[PDB]
Amino acid sequence: PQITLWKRPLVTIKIGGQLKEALLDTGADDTVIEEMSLPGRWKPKMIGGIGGFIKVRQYDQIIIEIAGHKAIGTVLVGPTPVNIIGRNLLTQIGATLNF
Amino acid sequence: PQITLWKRPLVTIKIGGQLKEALLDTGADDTVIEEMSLPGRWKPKMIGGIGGFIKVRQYDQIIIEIAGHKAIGTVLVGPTPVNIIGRNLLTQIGATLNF
Ligand SMILES: COc1ccc(S(=O)(=O)N(CC(C)C)C[C@@H](O)[C@H](Cc2ccccc2)NC(=O)O[C@@H]2C[C@@H]3OCCO[C@@H]3C2)cc1
Ligand SMILES: [Cl-]
Ligand SMILES: [Cl-]
Ligand SMILES: [Cl-]
Ligand code: NA
Repeated sequence: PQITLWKRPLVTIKIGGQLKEALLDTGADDTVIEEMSLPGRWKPKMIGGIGGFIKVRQYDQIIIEIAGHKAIGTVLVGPTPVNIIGRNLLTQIGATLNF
Repeated sequence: PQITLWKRPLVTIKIGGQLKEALLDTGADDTVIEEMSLPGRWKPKMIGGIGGFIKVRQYDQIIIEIAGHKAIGTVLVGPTPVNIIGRNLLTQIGATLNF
């Protein structure tokens, strides 16, 4: 697809068998999802957004579908105003910015 | 251009007579620039992201040159850790996300 930016670039994701809405976010290095259950072990991570630093749970090698494209990679779980798909998974689905 | 997302999508901008580096950020509704003076009227605003909210100054009808492309719109000025070109100006340069 070619997504213009007049509205938020929201897509459906599937993680853990559940559909969720998430924002395609080229300004995010990392993918950050609201509190949910994921399998396996997690590791700690501190991330700095516009308002300051927060602790999140880092889950590696998580299966996630993004707008119908399959990805397997790192998901951070923690308090975010919206689910954001960052460059670690945007690269897996082949996304680029174009103008 | 076609910009890869293997790295942060940073470009040079010109704003208020100043050259700056900024992130092309599809996850940002608005454009947010680190503290600087701009001419004209402003009003206070609060904007929120990971880590919470910051207070910014909202300047309307500001021209910015983005990777050589002129656009006009609202610019928010405040203690952001990174300069962000948000959707309000990305639309004006015809930016799309493609996959
Ligand atoms: C109303 O307009 C705005 C504009 C921008 C924001 S934002 O900067 O908070 N942001 C909105 C998102 C969270 C819905 C844009 C987003 O692209 C920021 C943009 C950004 C980038 C870097 C620092 C601050 C903000 N990225 C971000 O938070 O990324 C997180 C993942 C990882 O990325 C590298 C930095 O560390 C983390 C944070 C909020 C409101
Ligand atoms: Cl990853
Ligand atoms: Cl605007
Ligand atoms: Cl258009
Ligand atoms: Na103005």
